[PDB]
Amino acid sequence: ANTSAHDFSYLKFVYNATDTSSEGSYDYIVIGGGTSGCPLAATLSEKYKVLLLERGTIATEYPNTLTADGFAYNLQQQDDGKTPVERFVSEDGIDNVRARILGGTTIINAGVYARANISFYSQTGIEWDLDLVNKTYEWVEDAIVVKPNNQSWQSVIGEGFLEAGILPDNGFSLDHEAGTRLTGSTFDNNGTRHAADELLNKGDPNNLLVAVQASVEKILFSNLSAIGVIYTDSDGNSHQAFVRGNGEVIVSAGTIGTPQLLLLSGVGPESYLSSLNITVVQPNPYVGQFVYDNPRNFINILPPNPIEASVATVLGIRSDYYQVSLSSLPFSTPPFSLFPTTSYPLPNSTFAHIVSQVPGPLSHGSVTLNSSSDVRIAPNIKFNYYSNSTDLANCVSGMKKLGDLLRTKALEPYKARDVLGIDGFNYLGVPLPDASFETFCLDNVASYWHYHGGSLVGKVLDDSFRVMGIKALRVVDASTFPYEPNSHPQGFYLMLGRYVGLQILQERS
Ligand SMILES: Cc1cc2nc3c(=O)[nH]c(=O)nc-3n(C[C@H](O)[C@H](O)[C@H](O)COP(=O)(O)OP(=O)(O)OC[C@H]3O[C@@H](n4cnc5c(N)ncnc54)[C@H](O)[C@@H]3O)c2cc1C
Ligand SMILES: *[C@@H]1O[C@H](CO)[C@@H](O[C@@H]2O[C@H](CO)[C@@H](O)[C@H](O)[C@H]2NC(C)=O)[C@H](O)[C@H]1NC(C)=O
Ligand SMILES: *[C@@H]1O[C@H](CO)[C@@H](O[C@@H]2O[C@H](CO)[C@@H](O)[C@H](O)[C@H]2NC(C)=O)[C@H](O)[C@H]1NC(C)=O
Ligand SMILES: *[C@@H]1O[C@H](CO)[C@@H](O)[C@H](O)[C@H]1NC(C)=O
Ligand SMILES: *[C@@H]1O[C@H](CO)[C@@H](O)[C@H](O)[C@H]1NC(C)=O
Ligand SMILES: *[C@@H]1O[C@H](CO)[C@@H](O)[C@H](O)[C@H]1NC(C)=O
Ligand SMILES: OCc1ccccc1
Repeated sequence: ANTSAHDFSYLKFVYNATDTSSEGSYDYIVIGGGTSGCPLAATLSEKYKVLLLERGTIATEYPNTLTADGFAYNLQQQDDGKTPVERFVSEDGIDNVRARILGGTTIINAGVYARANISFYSQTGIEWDLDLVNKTYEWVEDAIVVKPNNQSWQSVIGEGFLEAGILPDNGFSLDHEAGTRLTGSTFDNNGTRHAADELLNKGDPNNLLVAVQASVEKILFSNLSAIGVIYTDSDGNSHQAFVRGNGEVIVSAGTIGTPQLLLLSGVGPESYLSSLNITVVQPNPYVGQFVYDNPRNFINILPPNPIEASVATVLGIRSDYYQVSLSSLPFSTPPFSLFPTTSYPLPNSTFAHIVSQVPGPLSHGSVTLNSSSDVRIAPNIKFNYYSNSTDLANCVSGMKKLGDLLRTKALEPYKARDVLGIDGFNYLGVPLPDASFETFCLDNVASYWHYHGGSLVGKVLDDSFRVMGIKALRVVDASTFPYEPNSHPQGFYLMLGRYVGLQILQERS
């Protein structure tokens, strides 16, 4: 793609759920207009009538989502129930965020684009059409992805990774490969955000109807088949929508949304649903189970001279750790989730946020219901950070190479004092301390935001993403896989939306 404004042509078929029919009928119903939901609804609309339902509002109502400068603002903003960012604290005690807006998480993310690790396709066991996967990537890339310009700090970090030994230089590539590279960005060179909601423009306007502020409460069932959905609007009125012959309901509500909805619909572990007075429709002990979040571990350096704020574009990739940095302006209001707690020091000037990601992870928790009736009340979530010791070992290696990174001649001009050690840097929060690095990771863990699981392929779904037992029901979002496709997963899930959509249209033909 090239540099342009955010395309809002799709708004002609966007309605508030208050202005939709009491009893609707469509060929396909997609729940959650997010990273996978938006391309899925658009792909299916090329031949059949599609309803896309979204609990959040349209992005124009919150303009700071549409720029690179306003990334922190959305996290800084108070969660009133209507805002595009929803705040939650996991049972682990770590602050986190999720999207509540048309376009989904792509509207509020750091904008880093990357294609999946090629080994991911083979290790899943699913028989992927590799040629179609690549064409789908190109389809996403020609719409919302650009080659980023040179950024002073990002180029410093890129030069630092190579000096630290993360080899080789891959140059500009979208592929998740070992070494250092400039990757793709969904922020354009003009600073305009380009997200999943723009892929709705690529679907047929006569077939697709998008309903914002549509709080999907329950999936309806009748051999067991999914017949439709119940969703409530701004006014509180219940609506019903149903699928036609050979049509399907697909759940794209996310890692948190999808398992919560499935459990509310009576699809989950038997004894658990019975303990909540929910009529069990389909027993499956894996709904809400196996929920993962990759650990973020970080250091903040405060350079003596001001540095230009930048979007994350240059990645340092190894098998056991994924590394990147983001330079930011200072703030008096803390951006929620960026740091694990609100009890955290505020930056006095422009700072560099330098992070490392643990692959997997092998540590897992669950999504469980807090309310047995209301979908608007957020479910309980636990990740069990570093419950597995291999994840802690992978952090140790990552902190060591971040240590190596600070020792580079590339990052040398950003030291406050001209001293041999890395204490020459000024730090916001906790600096780098073999047993000493274990404690640093356990105490100063943040969420990388790349959480996945809850409705796994091979546990809840088959190899074609259909929920086991139930006919005419599928799940396409981040809840589907137990491990990461790459360091930054949006690119995979944007592709996955169209991919499954194209597979469904193949079946019908
Ligand atoms: C702050 C942040 C920064 C990130 N940075 C990057 C990055 O730089 N690069 C990258 O590749 N990835 C990044 N990620 C991770 C990545 O964006 C997500 O893992 C991914 O987009 C999840 O997509 P999804 O489709 O599964 O869920 P979403 O995109 O969230 O889609 C789900 C949609 O369903 C809606 N919904 C939920 N329940 C219901 C319901 N009952 N009825 C109707 N609608 C419902 C939600 O409001 C949401 O809009 C970031 C994530 C966060 C939070
Ligand atoms: C360059 O950046 C600016 C700001 O991101 C864009 O200005 C927006 O333009 C649309 C109409 O095209 C308006 O609805 C918005 O209100 C503008 N935003 C702001 C913050 O002023 C501009 O479109 C971008 N241009 C290109 C070619 O990418
Ligand atoms: C911004 O805040 C940091 C917070 O610590 C200050 O960094 C310290 O600076 C002194 C020298 O003035 C060092 O002896 C300390 O070791 C630094 N602390 C850490 C944790 O690294 C920094 O000085 C502040 N900025 C300004 C301009 O005063
Ligand atoms: C798919 O894309 C990757 C790079 O993204 C390339 O190396 C590979 O050869 C492609 N495969 C096919 C089957 O087109
Ligand atoms: C890609 O995935 C494989 C497992 O399928 C893993 O061993 C490898 O480390 C990954 N590559 C990178 C560069 O992370
Ligand atoms: C970590 O996960 C692996 C999965 O292969 C498993 O063998 C082991 O039980 C876990 N280890 C710990 C220490 O929890
Ligand atoms: O993934 C890039 C990133 C990491 C941490 C904070 C902001 C952006």
